[PDB]
Amino acid sequence: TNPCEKHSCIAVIDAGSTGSRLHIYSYDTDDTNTPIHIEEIWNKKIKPGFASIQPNSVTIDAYLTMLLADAPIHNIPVYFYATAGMRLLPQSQQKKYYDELDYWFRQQSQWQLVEAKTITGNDEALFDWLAVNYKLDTLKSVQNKSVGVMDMGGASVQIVFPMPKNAEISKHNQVELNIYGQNINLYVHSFLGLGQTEMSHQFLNSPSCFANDYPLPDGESGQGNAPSCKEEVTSLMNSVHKVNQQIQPLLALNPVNEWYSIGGISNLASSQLFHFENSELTNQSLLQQGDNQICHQQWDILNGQYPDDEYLYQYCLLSSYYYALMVDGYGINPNQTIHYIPPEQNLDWTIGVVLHRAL
Amino acid sequence: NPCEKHSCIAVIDAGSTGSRLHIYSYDTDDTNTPIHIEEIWNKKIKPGFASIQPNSVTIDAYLTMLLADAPIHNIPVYFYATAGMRLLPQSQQKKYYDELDYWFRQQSQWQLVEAKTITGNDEALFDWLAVNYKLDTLKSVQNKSVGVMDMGGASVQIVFPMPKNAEISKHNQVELNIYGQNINLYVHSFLGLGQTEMSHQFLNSPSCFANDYPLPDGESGQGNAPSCKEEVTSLMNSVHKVNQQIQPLLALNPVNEWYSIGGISNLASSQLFHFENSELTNQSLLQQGDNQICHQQWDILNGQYPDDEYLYQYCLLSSYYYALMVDGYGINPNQTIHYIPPEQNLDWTIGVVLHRAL
Ligand SMILES: [Cl-]
Ligand SMILES: [Cl-]
Ligand SMILES: [Cl-]
Ligand SMILES: [Mg+2]
Ligand SMILES: [Mg+2]
Repeated sequence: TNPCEKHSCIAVIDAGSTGSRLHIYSYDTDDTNTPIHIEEIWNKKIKPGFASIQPNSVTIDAYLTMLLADAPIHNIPVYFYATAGMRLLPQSQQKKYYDELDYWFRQQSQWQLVEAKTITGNDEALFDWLAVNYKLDTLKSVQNKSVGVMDMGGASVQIVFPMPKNAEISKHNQVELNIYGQNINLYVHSFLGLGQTEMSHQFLNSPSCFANDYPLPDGESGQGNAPSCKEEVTSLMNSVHKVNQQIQPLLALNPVNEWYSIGGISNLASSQLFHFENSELTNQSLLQQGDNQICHQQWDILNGQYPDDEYLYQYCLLSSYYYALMVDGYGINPNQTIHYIPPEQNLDWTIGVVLHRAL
Repeated sequence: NPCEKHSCIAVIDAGSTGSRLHIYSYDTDDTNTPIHIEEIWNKKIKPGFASIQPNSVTIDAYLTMLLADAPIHNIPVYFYATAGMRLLPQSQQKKYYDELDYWFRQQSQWQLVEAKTITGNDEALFDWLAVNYKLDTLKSVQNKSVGVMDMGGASVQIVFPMPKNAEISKHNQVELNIYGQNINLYVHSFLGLGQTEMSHQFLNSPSCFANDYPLPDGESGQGNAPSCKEEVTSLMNSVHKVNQQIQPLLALNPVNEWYSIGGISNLASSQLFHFENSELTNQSLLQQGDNQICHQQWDILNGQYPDDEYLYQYCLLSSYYYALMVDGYGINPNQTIHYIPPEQNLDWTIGVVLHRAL
């Protein structure tokens, strides 16, 4: 069966810093031609990030072929939206990637490329909030509670929550959204350089951030201590980026009732070393588990016991960093529940694109 | 044929932004130490080795592009990677080396001696040996202290003479004997403070770009070098504690002449900046970047200078170099800093030719 013969279908590609994810969505539309019944009918993910690969024909051909070739439906519109990995590069370097990608799409006849472009972290934050609230079924009716969303990426992190329009705040950080006949005002912010890969490049020689005896590039040995690593990461959040100064006053005035996180935190929280129930965690418990299970354990033993976790060596650092970002940066209480979407649900911001081309 | 009358060696600098193959001819003095070191071949390729996908196809293409057209084979080769590879865990670096080893064991003209990631402290030692070799200061005991700075894409090094002592970590002190003389150096490298890695923390800072430059988040540049420098100094000092680590040692071991290599040579040599005698001061560098890039209208300035791919970054880079050298290292903003002309192709690889004989 091809659902796309009976329902509208589009393909959306999340071209993230650490990899690209193709989704094919089928949907119907209600009275205003707004999508409903959105279903993912195909998903494929590849590594590494599109902005990391050499921008020549042969490399981009291998990459796009790997991403698209085995898709069961090809004669549909395609949106290719890159996020913070491409935002790291100047517009001149990005142009080479889009020229090669445009050329590739023109060498074949099935996929109809609608747009290929780098979106801003503010657009990425709006799509993050739309994607999670569509899954929560909170978009069709006016809500009593405030839902905030966090997306933990490899190069940037987003935070987005309801906030009335404020003339003192940049226009770029505020979005007025009309969807399903309701009007929604959002604060959006993205912090470029505070994603997990970029942040980690500032702490690779910090012994407190690695399991005991992990080999640091300077020849010293890891000596893990999550509260100590967390204080180091907080200097990058607040002394450098001023996360606390920008976010805490706004959340004080516009409290969030439920927090949902997507991105890398879902993967860490779901791993064998951590234990959380009901797809929810607290920062207090995340930091204590990371400290006890990873930071204070012997690297050779951990490495041999978890040979499939390719991110294991960063788990002490990540536990520390997520705490630094959420508690010290955003001002979230260490005991506050944070929901995370299970990784097997393949939920990224791309559902937001399905919804908001129509609004 | 230069190698029929001289010893010859190939050294590859596999840096964060690309790899540079050098082939050197040399003679040796009475202790078999190199002298008369002459570059007889140079080839540079981009991007950095640690940035490419680690499969046998991609690595063969990369090594082929680097080595194929070399005029001389049948010589020892050192493949030394620096901070780009230091960004990767050993398990991922192992994939690169395993493939690279395969490639060399296959062919019969290059003689691979070693392929490894060198520490930042070793890179700093080689930085110091290469510059002093070129200055002709190694033959005899110097009356003066020469310090060297290497400004890379992912790490920066600093290295200067310091007498042996019980106080400082042995990990950052190096002793060598060369041309019959005993030299003791302090060495340090700061990973993540190279220009590429540093810049990823400030791309949405309007103070760090020309007026109306389009920032990735949709806001506009509004350049102000002093402000941009203050932002970069928080990463130098509040995060890395550069000042606390470096300034007490330089106070105790003052440097008479500073030489710099790496990205600063390319910036200072560009058409936007004006320096005489291949030397700059930090205050002049900051003033020039502020006037000639930070406070300019981006589209107009880009149209005036079409030939410079790095132009958009010059407000940030002038601010960053001042933050690192003045706020981090404690160098006086009016102190002369020599930079080696880029055309000279001086990286730390001459240090390897010298050090492997000691
Ligand atoms: Cl290092
Ligand atoms: Cl590649
Ligand atoms: Cl952004
Ligand atoms: Mg993402
Ligand atoms: Mg270098």
